[PDB]
Amino acid sequence: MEAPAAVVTGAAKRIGRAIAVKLHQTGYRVVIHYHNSAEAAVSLADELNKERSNTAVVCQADLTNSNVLPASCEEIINSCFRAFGRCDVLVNNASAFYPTPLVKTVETQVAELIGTNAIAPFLLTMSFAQRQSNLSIVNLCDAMVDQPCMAFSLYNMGKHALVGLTQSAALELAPYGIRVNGVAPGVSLLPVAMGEEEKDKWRRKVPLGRREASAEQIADAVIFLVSGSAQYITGSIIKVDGGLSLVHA
Amino acid sequence: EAPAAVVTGAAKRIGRAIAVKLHQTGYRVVIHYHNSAEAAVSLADELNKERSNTAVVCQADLTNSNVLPASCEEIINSCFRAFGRCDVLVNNASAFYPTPLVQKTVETQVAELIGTNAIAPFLLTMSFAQRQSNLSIVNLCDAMVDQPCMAFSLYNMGKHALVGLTQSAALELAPYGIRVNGVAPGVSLLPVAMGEEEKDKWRRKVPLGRREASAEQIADAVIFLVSGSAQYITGSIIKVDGGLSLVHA
Amino acid sequence: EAPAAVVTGAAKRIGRAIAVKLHQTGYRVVIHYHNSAEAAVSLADELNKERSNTAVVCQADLTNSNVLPASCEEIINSCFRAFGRCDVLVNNASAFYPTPLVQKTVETQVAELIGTNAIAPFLLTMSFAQRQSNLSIVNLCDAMVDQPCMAFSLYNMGKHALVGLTQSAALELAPYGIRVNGVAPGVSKDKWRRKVPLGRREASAEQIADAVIFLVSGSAQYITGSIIKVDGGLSLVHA
Amino acid sequence: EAPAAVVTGAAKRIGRAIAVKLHQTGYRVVIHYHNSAEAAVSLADELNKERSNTAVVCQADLTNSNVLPASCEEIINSCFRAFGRCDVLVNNASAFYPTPLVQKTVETQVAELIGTNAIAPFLLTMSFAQRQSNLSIVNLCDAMVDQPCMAFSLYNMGKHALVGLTQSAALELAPYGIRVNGVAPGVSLLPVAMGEEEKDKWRRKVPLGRREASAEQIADAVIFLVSGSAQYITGSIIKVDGGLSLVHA
Ligand SMILES: NC(=O)c1ccc[n+]([C@@H]2O[C@H](COP(=O)([O-])OP(=O)(O)OC[C@H]3O[C@@H](n4cnc5c(N)ncnc54)[C@H](OP(=O)(O)O)[C@@H]3O)[C@@H](O)[C@H]2O)c1
Ligand SMILES: NC(=O)c1ccc[n+]([C@@H]2O[C@H](COP(=O)([O-])OP(=O)(O)OC[C@H]3O[C@@H](n4cnc5c(N)ncnc54)[C@H](OP(=O)(O)O)[C@@H]3O)[C@@H](O)[C@H]2O)c1
Ligand SMILES: NC(=O)c1ccc[n+]([C@@H]2O[C@H](COP(=O)([O-])OP(=O)(O)OC[C@H]3O[C@@H](n4cnc5c(N)ncnc54)[C@H](OP(=O)(O)O)[C@@H]3O)[C@@H](O)[C@H]2O)c1
Ligand SMILES: NC(=O)c1ccc[n+]([C@@H]2O[C@H](COP(=O)([O-])OP(=O)(O)OC[C@H]3O[C@@H](n4cnc5c(N)ncnc54)[C@H](OP(=O)(O)O)[C@@H]3O)[C@@H](O)[C@H]2O)c1
Ligand SMILES: Nc1nc(N)c2c(n1)[nH]c1ccc(O)cc12
Ligand SMILES: Nc1nc(N)c2c(n1)[nH]c1ccc(O)cc12
Ligand SMILES: Nc1nc(N)c2c(n1)[nH]c1ccc(O)cc12
Ligand SMILES: Nc1nc(N)c2c(n1)[nH]c1ccc(O)cc12
Repeated sequence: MEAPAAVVTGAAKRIGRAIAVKLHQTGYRVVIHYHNSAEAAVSLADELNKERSNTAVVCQADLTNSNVLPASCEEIINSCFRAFGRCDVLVNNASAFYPTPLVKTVETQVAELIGTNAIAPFLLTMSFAQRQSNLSIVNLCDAMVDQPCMAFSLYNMGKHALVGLTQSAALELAPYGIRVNGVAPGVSLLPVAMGEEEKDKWRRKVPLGRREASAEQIADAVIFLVSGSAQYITGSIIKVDGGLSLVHA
Repeated sequence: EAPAAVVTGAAKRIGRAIAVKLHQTGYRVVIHYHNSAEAAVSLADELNKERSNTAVVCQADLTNSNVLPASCEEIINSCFRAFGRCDVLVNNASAFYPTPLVQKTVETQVAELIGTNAIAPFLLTMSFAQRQSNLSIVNLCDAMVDQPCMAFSLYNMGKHALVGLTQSAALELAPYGIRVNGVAPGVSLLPVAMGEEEKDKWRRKVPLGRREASAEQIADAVIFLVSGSAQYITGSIIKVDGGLSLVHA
Repeated sequence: EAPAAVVTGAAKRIGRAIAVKLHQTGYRVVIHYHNSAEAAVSLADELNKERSNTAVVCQADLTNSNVLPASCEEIINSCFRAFGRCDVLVNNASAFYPTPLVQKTVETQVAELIGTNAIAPFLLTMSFAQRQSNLSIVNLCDAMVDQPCMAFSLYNMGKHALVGLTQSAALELAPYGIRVNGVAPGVSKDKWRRKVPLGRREASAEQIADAVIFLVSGSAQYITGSIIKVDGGLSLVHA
Repeated sequence: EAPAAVVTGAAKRIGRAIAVKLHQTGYRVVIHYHNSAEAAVSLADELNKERSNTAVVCQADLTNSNVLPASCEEIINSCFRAFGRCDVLVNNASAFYPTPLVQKTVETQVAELIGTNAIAPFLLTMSFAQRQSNLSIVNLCDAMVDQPCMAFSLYNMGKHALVGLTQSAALELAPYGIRVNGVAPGVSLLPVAMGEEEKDKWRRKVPLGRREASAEQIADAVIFLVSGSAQYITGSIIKVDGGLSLVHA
């Protein structure tokens, strides 16, 4: 009852998994939210519960925008209170990412890219605050939102909307002692299936070490922002990009 | 011979001033409106009295829905039907009201605030580009996006998403010769519902003249960005705020 | 009658295009120069042939030193002595060269880069404001200030300082009806041209000058503390 | 062997807090000071009583002059003379006073405000890099540089120049494995000269707790940036402002 509890969206794999593991290692009980990756979510929960019993549960939800998304987001937050009796930390990590050229239906693309990257964060933030000591929300942003990838307008719109949520929610929730911050990766984990020749093109752009961030390096910034060492920090977005965003064309 | 412009939410206030000033510059205009049919028709009558066959109205709800892409395609189609071309799109229409995080359905609020401020601009941008010189798009942004109104999360999210669209569409549409820029008012025409005491509180905050922007002052920056004097400007957002965004708390 | 403008570094390139376009708009102009006397006088001769006694030149070193305040007071005073008024100040003069962090003295580089790009604009702003119907200052900024050229630390510091001055001066001078804004060129090598999204159009000094003309016009009377990027979209392009 | 840090302006207030927290983390420290000799020596004595031979003082004026490069080289050299290495540089020393545009010589004000806030950090960064594992530089910026205090032009110019240095130095020193970041306080320790009524005016503006940052809160963000938990972070500026910069006029 004395261990704090965290919800991490899109926690089965990659960066969300690293966040969930590092929160667990810091002493949090975790809700591992997932959409399609059930086997991976359950494997992570079983690993964490082997390390300390009754410290991890999974929660499935589609975070695409729809008439039912508010209820789904309320139920993710409720899953943390039902398992652990509290919810101290929300990490909005789940995200759709694919091109939408201006030149799936376009409204499905809107629902997926704006829903996962912005509306679901907003509704999870409402539900988190309504249900409420070091409370905080961390949003996974994008260091490159001002130099965006060609043909990613909806993704980019969603990530800019998430900056606006981070700022608006930081201002409105400060009186409740809820801090709201972001972590903005540059290039972190690349797709397994991406050719090494294409991965290397991206790695060579990064000033600091000519490599992508590990998931753990992203998670380290999340751990800092939820810690007692960040008690005066709200409305801040920490770039974890190895200097990538400083590199001109 | 005369270029043509679409102005969304053009029946009243800033959109009306933009439509008038484009018309005075030589443009044929589509006056888009949602509810303000009498004002839209009155404006078209006034512009047509000055030069015949230079203004038409087009009704559309720009709330997000599965038919919003068709409504946006229809607005651009209405410009081609009336005038045989579409040179300028001004994304001005916008919903604005509070959406507190702590306590219309929330999904209707998402649809209205994110639809009008961000998704409709995106879909109008797609339709504008697909249907294609001095081609340009001007998005009406908000100079106060980083110092937002308490309890305006969804509005602020939509205006941040509009910044993202302005940048992403500038990058992607540059090869087609379409420039995409923004105009960011601070306090301009104050809400019709606001009491006089509250209006004077906001006026006194503005360094340059202790007054709100006129609609015509906002329209002047739109006129610059669509002109031949801006043909190397794309992805830029011009604040028209009298210095308000420079004022600390 | 006619308003008057000071343009620093006005003998060549962007300053010259700004001076010509202000003159064409109906301003009388002070053409400031440091080393380019022949070019400054050639420009003044071209403008005075169009309208008599509407252009003068003014020599000043804008390197920071013990005398830079007096030099900046003289540039503003030159406008008031020639024309009886000073409505517009365009801070265009700039030094540009690399200053690597790892291996002219470095303090000479500070005096040139920080002096010309930031301190002279500050002192000219003070002198302009102290001597005071559509009054404004336009600072020539840099669209790539947040994605800087490798080994250009002092240049980049000076251009960031000039953003700070634009904002601080906009705030402090708004009560005097003086607007303060910036224009931020991108590129004004074929390598650089190929990266520009609007690169089908040639970058020109006239395009920068067009943004300056907008900002000093009545069409910008509510605009202060704004920096207009004129970069063809270059600052949007990722590495 | 213990790493070593230089902290400028470290005799009192935030610089002392940074020196203390670096010492508690296991660094040997150079306590730079200008006028505060008694406070600097009293701090070095306290740190040396905790662990012998872990703190020294170094006096220097960081006003700009033709000698400033030699002074900055000497500060870095004092860390190597004492400790055999120099792992961290914290640029904290800063002059802060108004310089009204409309009415010390102005050139003295330039030398002090631009010297301490920008040129000395630049020259110390050059000396730090030239003299060269987890190497990093942390610059103390200002969260309110875009909403500045009235009549502080030179101070604001100096802090904007420091942001430029942070980004330029991050790009250029990344290949040498030197990270360069910033910490941007909003309101922390209020000026000693300020009356309680004026201090309370500022405190009431801060969303998160209606109070200024403690010196330790600022030092916490510095400790994070120099730590292994920030190995991929360079060119980032962490606001530590309690949401103050999000508050509109
Ligand atoms: N990787 C990078 O280089 C990078 C760069 C910049 C920003 N970021 C940001 O960092 C965060 C993590 O990145 P990442 O690469 O680890 O993410 P990712 O692998 O692309 O996606 C994370 C998870 O999001 C969940 N998700 C996707 N669509 C969803 C939906 N409709 N409903 C619910 N959940 C859904 C998925 O869960 P299931 O697998 O369970 O279906 C997926 O595993 C994201 O916010 C991303 O934008 C990453
Ligand atoms: N006024 C300011 O101080 C200020 C400040 C910052 C930014 N801005 C921006 O500048 C632009 C103009 O501002 P304004 O105050 O003139 O705007 P406004 O009066 O609030 O709204 C403009 C028009 O938007 C239309 N609109 C609202 N909901 C809509 C929907 N669901 N579908 C279609 N149209 C809809 C309305 O058309 P009908 O009347 O026909 O229904 C309305 O007349 C907006 O983008 C605004 O965000 C304004
Ligand atoms: N060119 C670009 O692509 C570009 C890009 C970004 C920003 N900008 C900005 O746009 C503005 C104009 O650019 P530009 O390329 O036309 O500038 P420029 O040719 O490099 O220099 C303009 C003038 O500055 C004056 N100047 C230089 N050092 C001086 C000193 N110590 N004292 C007095 N005057 C001095 C010179 O006048 P004299 O010849 O009389 O000695 C010079 O002709 C600058 O502020 C620049 O930073 C330009
Ligand atoms: N306090 C805040 O609320 C706040 C807000 C925003 C940003 N910051 C930034 O955070 C840092 C620490 O702030 P603070 O309030 O603790 O600073 P501070 O007390 O105003 O100044 C720190 C030290 O700077 C040194 N300094 C001043 N002029 C100098 C010179 N000419 N040569 C060498 N050193 C000089 C002084 O050393 P001596 O005492 O030995 O003479 C002084 O103790 C500063 O960079 C500041 O700009 C602070
Ligand atoms: N959800 C999600 N997944 C990703 N793989 C990226 C992403 N968001 N943003 C990215 C930006 C750059 C990149 O290389 C990858 C990503
Ligand atoms: N559609 C729309 N209408 C408004 N009246 C404002 C708006 N957007 N943004 C505003 C920001 C400030 C303000 O005083 C008013 C507004
Ligand atoms: N005074 C001055 N002169 C220049 N040529 C540039 C400059 N400032 N900034 C530049 C940025 C890019 C570039 O290609 C050129 C410049
Ligand atoms: N060197 C220095 N000392 C200070 N006391 C402040 C400062 N810089 N910046 C500040 C910004 C706000 C404030 O209340 C105080 C300060």
